[PDB]
Amino acid sequence: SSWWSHVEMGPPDPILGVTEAFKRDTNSKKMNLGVGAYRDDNGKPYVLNCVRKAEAMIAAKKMDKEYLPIAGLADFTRASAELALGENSEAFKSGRYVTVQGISGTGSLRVGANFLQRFFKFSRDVYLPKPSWGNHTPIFRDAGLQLQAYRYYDPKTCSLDFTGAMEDISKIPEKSIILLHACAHNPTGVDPRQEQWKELASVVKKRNLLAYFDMAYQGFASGDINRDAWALRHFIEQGIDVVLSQSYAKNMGLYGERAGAFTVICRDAEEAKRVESQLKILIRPMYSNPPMNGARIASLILNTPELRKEWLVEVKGMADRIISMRTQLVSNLKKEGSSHNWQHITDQIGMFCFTGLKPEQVERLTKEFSIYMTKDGRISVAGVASSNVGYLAHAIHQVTK
Amino acid sequence: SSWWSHVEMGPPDPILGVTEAFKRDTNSKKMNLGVGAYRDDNGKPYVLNCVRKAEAMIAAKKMDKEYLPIAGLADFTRASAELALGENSEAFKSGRYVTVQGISGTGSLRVGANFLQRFFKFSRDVYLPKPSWGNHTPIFRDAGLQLQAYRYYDPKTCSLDFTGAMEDISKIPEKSIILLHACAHNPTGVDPRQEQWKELASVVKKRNLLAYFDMAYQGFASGDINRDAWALRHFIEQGIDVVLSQSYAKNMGLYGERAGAFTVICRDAEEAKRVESQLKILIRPMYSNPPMNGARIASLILNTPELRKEWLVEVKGMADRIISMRTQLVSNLKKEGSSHNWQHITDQIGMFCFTGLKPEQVERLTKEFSIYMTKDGRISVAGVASSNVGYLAHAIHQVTK
Ligand SMILES: Cc1ncc(COP(=O)(O)O)c(CN[C@@](C)(CC(=O)O)C(=O)O)c1O
Ligand SMILES: Cc1ncc(COP(=O)(O)O)c(CN[C@@](C)(CC(=O)O)C(=O)O)c1O
Repeated sequence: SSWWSHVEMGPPDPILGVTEAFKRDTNSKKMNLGVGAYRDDNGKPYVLNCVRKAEAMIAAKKMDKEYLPIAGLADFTRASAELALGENSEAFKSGRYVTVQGISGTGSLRVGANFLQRFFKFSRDVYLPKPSWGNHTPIFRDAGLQLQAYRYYDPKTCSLDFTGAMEDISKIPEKSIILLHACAHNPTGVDPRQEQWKELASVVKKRNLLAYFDMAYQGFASGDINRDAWALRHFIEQGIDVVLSQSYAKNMGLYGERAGAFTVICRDAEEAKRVESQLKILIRPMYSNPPMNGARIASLILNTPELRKEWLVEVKGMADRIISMRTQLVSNLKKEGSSHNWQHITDQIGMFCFTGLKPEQVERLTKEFSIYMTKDGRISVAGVASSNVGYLAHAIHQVTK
Repeated sequence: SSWWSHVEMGPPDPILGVTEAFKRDTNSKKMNLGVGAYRDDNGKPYVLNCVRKAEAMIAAKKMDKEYLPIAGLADFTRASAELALGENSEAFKSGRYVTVQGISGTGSLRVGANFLQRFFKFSRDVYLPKPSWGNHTPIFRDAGLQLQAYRYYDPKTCSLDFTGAMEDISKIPEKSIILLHACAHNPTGVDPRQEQWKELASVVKKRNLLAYFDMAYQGFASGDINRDAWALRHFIEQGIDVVLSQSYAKNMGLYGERAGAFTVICRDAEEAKRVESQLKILIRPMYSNPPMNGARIASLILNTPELRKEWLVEVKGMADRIISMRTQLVSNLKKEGSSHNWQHITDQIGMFCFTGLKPEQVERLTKEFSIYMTKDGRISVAGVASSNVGYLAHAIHQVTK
């Protein structure tokens, strides 16, 4: 008997653990369709051109490695709020906001919750869609907040259950926290329509709840970053002071570098200064200050007219590609002879596809086809190549035949 | 009344906030000697040569930016452990340890604090030395632990109060936690001498305390890495299963990059595997995975023979230079006519000087000389330049006259 004898072995991550299990498979035809990591048409990681360019300038400017402020890189931060909010935003213009650099999306979401457990006097509950990204549960629970749920998807229909959502939401106690996916919901691949959003904003505004936005995919729903912040902006413009988390891990391909942020919309700029000091007090004892490499890069790209230009054209490129993957998939499905309707493949948006497959099926994929996915039927359509789509379609078809 | 009306204004950080205040001083003669960051002789940041080289390799290698495992870059993680434990180390040759990449020493420290709060079922108390680095308090507290203290420095003599330490130490309830700075005790600069250290070990082992070592300055206390970890290694050799955080921020100047780790010393490798399992689960909903640049760099260096050579050498030169500043600083104070005994400056080791100055002096230093330092009297001797030690001498003296 020592110190950690009583420590159990916990199981691998639902999402991240799949990469592990993949990594160990010997088959030449493996497919990593678990984590949402974008592949090129060659089946290779893709590091944006504007990111490669961005580095080079960093390299060439012979930059120091001194410590950032608790809050991050002022140019990154500001540009982040601006990307989310928009330049003509009142929010932004009056600077009634506070942006804090963070360890990518997760790091932001966490910091946010931490902030919430401290300061959000009103409630301890956080409502999340049914379903939602695996990770949101732990993040919030570990932060010391309660979790709840609101209806969201209809597996029967392979679409949004707006009637249900509305019921639920409408019954959420006043001043509670409600998590909303800004765009390209994970893992569904379905977002409310502009009209439905307007509705939610009504209810949310009426019942006076807290709207926490998780935006890990700006530009990946529509391929437009603007279009993509529509709902988040509307809410703001409707008068609802939201809090939000942003990740550049995917839209800018800075997965490993960890560039993200956490934002709080306040009444006044004073309020902001205040909320800021608290968040610094909160981060410091968590990791002191944030990683500088990705922030620099992003900072550089958002703030340089020519890289921001190049950036958008590259973002559209990846969505387009994901698009061409859904398509071709569905096609290879029919050509394999699939009896079933795979419409939801092309109708869903984002990186994934929530196909409806059952567990043995997933099992089957892995085991016979060395096709990696989450046990929920969710594949990562972005990790598919022109070179492997027929195989997957094959495999999906057989295990489903 | 809004959501955040009750959010008060929080104070600036006792260490990091200084850097803020300096930033806003226009005096052409300002000196920031608050946080422990190394400057060259010209009073400028120093990017290790070895680091510029590793950089350029990562570059020419054309690497991806894909997510790193939840526990980090294996190669960095391995090297860290080896650096700390030594290559002949049983604990290391047998694999009874678990290192995980963290967000610098601070993150590392927090993860271990979180793990402890979770799995250390025998005690909630954390014993810190008097005095200790300011951030230790909050990290421990924010994690759900209780803080306690033990005697350490005796300001009347400007040295370790080994007597009281042993006393205190000897009375600590069994199975409690004991924080020990591996070397270059921040902010004191007074470390136990080997023999004393032998005597601490015995009391630690006898009362059965869990020893958590803070290892942020390897190679800054003696210029020697191995000699610097003597204590740590001794502890473990006597069979004391420690927990430990490590930073490469200083020692490799990767401040901003956020590069460190947290190691748990297990009974066996199985135990070790279990513990890790739990670590990941603890880290996943915090930040998901850690930031890759710092680790690529430290890894490339720690593992590429020539780079190691180079690195070590650069560590000597930095330690050497600090020493000369101390020496020069003391002399200048005499050349200016100081009556007081400044021996301590030279006696102390590491990055700072715990000069004894009282609050009002610190004030004057700020106000009239625009000389920045923590209010405890702590100046960072690593931040003095050939070109300003004079000035400093001058100022310290006038305020002291
Ligand atoms: C809804 C959602 N929020 C936040 C994040 C934060 O990720 P970050 O910390 O790396 O920026 C992701 C990433 N989701 C991925 C693609 C990866 C992951 O699980 O972390 C996923 O596979 O679902 C996400 O899908
Ligand atoms: C004892 C000790 N531990 C851990 C750290 C953490 O540094 P890291 O989180 O970047 O890896 C520091 C840093 N001490 C500094 C240099 C910086 C600080 O206050 O955070 C100091 O000024 O004392 C330290 O002095």
